[PDB]
Amino acid sequence: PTKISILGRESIIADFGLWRNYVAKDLISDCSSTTYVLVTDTNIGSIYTPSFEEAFRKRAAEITPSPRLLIYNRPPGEVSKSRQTKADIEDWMLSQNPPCGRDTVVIALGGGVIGDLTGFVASTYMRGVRYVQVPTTLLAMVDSSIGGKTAIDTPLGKNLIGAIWQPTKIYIDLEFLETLPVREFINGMAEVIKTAAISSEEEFTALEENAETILKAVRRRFEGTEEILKARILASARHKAYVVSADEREGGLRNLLNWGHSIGHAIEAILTPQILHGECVAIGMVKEAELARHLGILKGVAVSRIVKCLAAYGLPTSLKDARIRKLTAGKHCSVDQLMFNMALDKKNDGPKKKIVLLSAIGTPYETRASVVANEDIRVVL
Amino acid sequence: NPTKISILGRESIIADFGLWRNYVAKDLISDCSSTTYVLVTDTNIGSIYTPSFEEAFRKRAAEITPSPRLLIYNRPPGEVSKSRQTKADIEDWMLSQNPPCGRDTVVIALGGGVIGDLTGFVASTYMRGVRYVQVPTTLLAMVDSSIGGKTAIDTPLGKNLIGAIWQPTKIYIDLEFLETLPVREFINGMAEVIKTAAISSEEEFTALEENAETILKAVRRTEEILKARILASARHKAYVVSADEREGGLRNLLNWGHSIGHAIEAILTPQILHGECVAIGMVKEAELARHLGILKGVAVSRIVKCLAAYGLPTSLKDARIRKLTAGKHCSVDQLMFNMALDKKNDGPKKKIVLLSAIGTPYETRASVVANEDIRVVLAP
Ligand SMILES: NC(=O)c1ccc[n+]([C@@H]2O[C@H](COP(=O)([O-])OP(=O)(O)OC[C@H]3O[C@@H](n4cnc5c(N)ncnc54)[C@H](O)[C@@H]3O)[C@@H](O)[C@H]2O)c1
Ligand SMILES: NC(=O)c1ccc[n+]([C@@H]2O[C@H](COP(=O)([O-])OP(=O)(O)OC[C@H]3O[C@@H](n4cnc5c(N)ncnc54)[C@H](O)[C@@H]3O)[C@@H](O)[C@H]2O)c1
Ligand SMILES: O=C(O)[C@]1(O)C[C@H](CP(=O)(O)O)[C@@H](O)[C@H](O)C1
Ligand SMILES: O=C(O)[C@]1(O)C[C@H](CP(=O)(O)O)[C@@H](O)[C@H](O)C1
Ligand SMILES: [Cl-]
Ligand SMILES: [Zn+2]
Ligand SMILES: [Zn+2]
Repeated sequence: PTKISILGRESIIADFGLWRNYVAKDLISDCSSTTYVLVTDTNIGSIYTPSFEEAFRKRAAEITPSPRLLIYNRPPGEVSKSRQTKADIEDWMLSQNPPCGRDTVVIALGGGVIGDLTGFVASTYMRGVRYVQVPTTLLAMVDSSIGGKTAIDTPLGKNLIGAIWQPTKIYIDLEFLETLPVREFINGMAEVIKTAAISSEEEFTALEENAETILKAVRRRFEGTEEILKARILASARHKAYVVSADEREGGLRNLLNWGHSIGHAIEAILTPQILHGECVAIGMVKEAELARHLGILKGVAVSRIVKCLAAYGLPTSLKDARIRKLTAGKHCSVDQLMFNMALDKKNDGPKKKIVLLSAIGTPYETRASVVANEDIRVVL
Repeated sequence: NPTKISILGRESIIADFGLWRNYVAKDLISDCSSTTYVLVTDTNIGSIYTPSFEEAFRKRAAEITPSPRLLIYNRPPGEVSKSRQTKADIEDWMLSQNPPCGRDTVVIALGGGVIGDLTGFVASTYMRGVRYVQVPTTLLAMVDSSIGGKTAIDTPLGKNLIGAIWQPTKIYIDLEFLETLPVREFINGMAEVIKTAAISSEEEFTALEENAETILKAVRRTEEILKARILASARHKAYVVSADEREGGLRNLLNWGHSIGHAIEAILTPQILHGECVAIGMVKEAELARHLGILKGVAVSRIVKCLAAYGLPTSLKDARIRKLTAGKHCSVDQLMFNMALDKKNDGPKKKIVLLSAIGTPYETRASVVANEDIRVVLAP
């Protein structure tokens, strides 16, 4: 299995088949506990927990007293990133017989909705317990399972309450992608694309060249696209791990991972749950690249490559994309609404709105988000 | 200059009579620079103490550009506020400001431990964490709760089950707040002082026995004697926290009395206070160490008497407790059920702090005790 260090810990392990062959034993040996709590959603639990339940019994066969594996199946989708579902999980763990205690090892089996919600549960449970990430979506493998950011949403916006809590293990198993719906694979590509745009022209170029091939494999899995798939995923995870190790708590550099997200999160607060995170970030990347162009920092040629590359992977580049309009029931994303939502962006320095600006594909303007005047933002909205 | 105490490698603790009137505002402006200061307090305290500070704040921020804002939130007093709803209500109020409070916010916890625990916990998860400072206004908060970063809320099942370790940037201890503290609350805080001495200093325990009469006379109507008992408790906790911040062993000692105590408190709150429940928990956990042959009977008597000399309850049968909880009783089964939720437990193994003598723990961590042994000291 491939390993990636983050924050001085060898916590990322990647290999096809980890969930079938490695995770249970590795939990029993490196995350020794009497109590394991597996959190997942109802779309994937019945597909993927049966095998693990069996792997667990076998791995725990010579441990005495016998440890227990307890399972919580949450509703799928963004609506589960809420105060209520966080409380519900907590209440159920506390209600176990005996209750789940400080030795508990929590296992986030799912995409970024389950990872963000479960990692936040683990961060405050009795003041904190160990957890691991088992990313099952492309988005989670390339971005959300890595780095420790956890959160829930409130009615005002995205991820406003949460905590930075690092997982003890991050198991990346590409076999999960075999059952991942087409729209979700495409949704995840927005974060892959973003990560390349903030770090490498060559990696961005590889993504452009690979689009047709990958998309055909996705809509037809991946036997014939296996090496390119692995390389684009590893390039995203490794860059993210670099940035986080240098700036875990976002005093500067980690701002860069939020490219596309100042306008993207402002759109998402309105368009969720009908439109996905990556879809919202794609429109946010286009607008924020348009803003950099407006400010003279980014070349028009660069804005066109960003637009085309997102479109080549099937992502939306406009709030008026017809696939978006078929799903949103006439929702409005007016300029005033979007500005109000951007005042809740966590990167803001007091009332100064801070947005990531690119100076070229692969190169950020600054090693942090920049302050941008409200009037300039209003132009691209 | 005020007295400073180091904790976790920084001189975060600052103590002097009058700090709130003369030092805090300026110190926050220079050392916790921000555009937005959010003060959280309870309605008993706010109207007394915030007006002076509002003025001090404006004064201190006069040369600052742009001028910073001070926003205040007054919560209902008492344990009822350490809840999921009240945490969400403060968070919603912060996010609803114009403009919203952001990551630069400096939160000020002006109050006893209820306000400290709640406010600290809000700070720890707000936008994934903002700076905060503690301004302890009760004796309990000056000698124990404002120090060390443990924050939390309760749930209907028990005490402090959800929370976080989040250290304050400053801890300002101003004895002037004790001028208005109700007698019952002063006595409540003395349980944590007595506990702190019993787990680590027979000298301090002796000083508390010797000064009880004088301290209580003053409460019910010595400054150097009081200041010394407060400073001894705080320094002992700062050493423990600096050494074992996340409670891998040594910090368990600060929970002496609390395995049984928090089990009682889950039943008797909000009518009976934390210190009051911990006082009974100290007696029962001492009896338990006696039962296990670890603690001598004479030491148990000495603990009971010291608690009573300060006016704390030493049994569930205490007449005053019975008067405030008419209709509420603590069963052995309910206590045992509640102890299963204790955060020090290792899986199902209950862990309790055992003392081998006044001033000396059996070991420098909580010890596993069989369920059938714990049950024998739980009756009234
Ligand atoms: N913490 C971070 O650093 C971070 C980074 C990026 C995005 N995010 C968050 O990520 C969330 C989006 O995550 P997501 O896109 O993974 O959503 P998700 O977890 O809801 O998963 C997407 C969908 O796919 C289903 N699914 C998941 N794995 C599957 C599999 N292997 N086979 C079949 N179906 C499967 C799910 O049930 C769900 O319907 C947002 O809430 C966003 O804010 C967080
Ligand atoms: N985090 C920790 O390390 C820690 C340590 C010990 C106890 N605790 C927690 O502390 C809490 C108890 O705190 P507390 O006893 O300070 O309670 P509290 O904050 O409710 O204050 C006690 C009462 O005195 C009032 N008051 C406070 N200061 C006053 C003043 N100067 N003048 C007049 N009235 C004043 C308050 O309104 C309240 O009615 C419990 O919830 C307990 O679990 C936490
Ligand atoms: O710092 C990160 O890990 C992120 O910037 C974190 C954001 C969530 P945040 O803006 O709430 O921190 C995530 O959506 C993004 O893809 C990567
Ligand atoms: O470690 C501490 O600071 C304490 O043990 C923390 C407890 C609360 P906890 O048992 O919820 O950690 C507090 O009541 C006690 O007086 C001191
Ligand atoms: Cl919370
Ligand atoms: Zn994102
Ligand atoms: Zn206590």
